[PDB]
Amino acid sequence: LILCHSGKLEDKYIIDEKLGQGTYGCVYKGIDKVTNQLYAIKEEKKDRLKNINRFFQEIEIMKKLDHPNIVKLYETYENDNYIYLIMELCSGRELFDSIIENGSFTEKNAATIMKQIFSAIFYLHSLNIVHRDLKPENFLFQSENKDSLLKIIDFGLSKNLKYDKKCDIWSSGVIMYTLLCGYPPFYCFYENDWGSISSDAKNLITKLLTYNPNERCTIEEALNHPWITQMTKSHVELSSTLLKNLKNFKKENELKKIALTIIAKHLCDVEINNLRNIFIALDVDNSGTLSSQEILDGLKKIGYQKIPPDIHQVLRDIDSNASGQIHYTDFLAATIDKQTYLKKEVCLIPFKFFDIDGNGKISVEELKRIFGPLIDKAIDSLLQEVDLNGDGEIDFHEFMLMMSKLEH
Ligand SMILES: [Ca+2]
Ligand SMILES: [Ca+2]
Ligand SMILES: [Ca+2]
Repeated sequence: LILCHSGKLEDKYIIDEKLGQGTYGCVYKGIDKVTNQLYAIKEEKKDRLKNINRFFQEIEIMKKLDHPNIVKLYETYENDNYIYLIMELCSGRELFDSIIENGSFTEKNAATIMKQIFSAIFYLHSLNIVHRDLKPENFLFQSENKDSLLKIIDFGLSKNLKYDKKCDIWSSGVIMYTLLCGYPPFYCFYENDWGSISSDAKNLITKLLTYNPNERCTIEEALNHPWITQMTKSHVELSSTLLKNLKNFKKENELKKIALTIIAKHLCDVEINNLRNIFIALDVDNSGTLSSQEILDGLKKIGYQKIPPDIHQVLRDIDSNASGQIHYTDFLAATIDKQTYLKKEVCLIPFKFFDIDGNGKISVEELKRIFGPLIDKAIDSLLQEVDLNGDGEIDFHEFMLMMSKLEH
């Protein structure tokens, strides 16, 4: 769902502010002229080929990622001198900012952070991706709120395909050590600030910072370490419409399904952070994806005894999909409620994405790009149901009606 454009960036976005300076170019705050959504825009100067090759390597990696702790990539632009990434806008709050102010984290609060970092590494490694550059500067809190999740915001040195995995593990140990005592390691040495920190924490740090890569613990081992399990131990409460929406998602038309996915991608950390929190609570192996078993066990834990046949059908649909699991954004798309999304300002977001040339109408050529043969069948069915004009295209009024109709 991540398209590349060749037009002028500034035709779609207002550049509202410069946010900072990266190694390969600046980052700006951008505002979509039509939807008024805010993004971070990462500018990468195509000055040298070694760098240019990194830029596209990063783009190909980021297209694969969908995780609560990983920054979203929405689209890209490219001209002669630059490549631009249109990305999720986070806060400017760095991981160690509170240490500058208040000192070292408590172990409970440090564990909350480490669980998120470990989960992201696990997710990446499970995709056969190594980050290779997990320095503290590559993280940002998604918002200024104290409840904010942490996000990895840069994948410039990441590689799709180990000694590399062990380096990611090592990097996480450096961060953990710093969170707990307020200074970096080697500038495992437990001294005046460590006299009060738990033996569980020391043991984990010891496993993460093992000098010989081959004796270093795996990401699975870190996640299952007593320090993580004990300190972050907490019960899950479904929303009132969650299961209804979940079982209904599959029967929606293909355009509405994509629209909900785009909407979910924009609201995940605010309007629907309830659903995000439910996803995370259900994902007990912290893999960033849900198996049918996680959902079943989760429901049983909640109090459901005899699972209704229509929920069993959802479970089987998950088992039998592309992989046997449901991704983070797909779960959000399937659970989000019309009370949240059925608003012109929200629905305009996916409409503007579909309406590539900004015509005000979605054409067949645009749908052909959107739907990745029998794809022509789907487009035909779509237009038969949605094009109440007969003009062969979908305008915003027709789109809003499609989003609001109850009949499958
Ligand atoms: Ca999982
Ligand atoms: Ca158009
Ligand atoms: Ca029409």
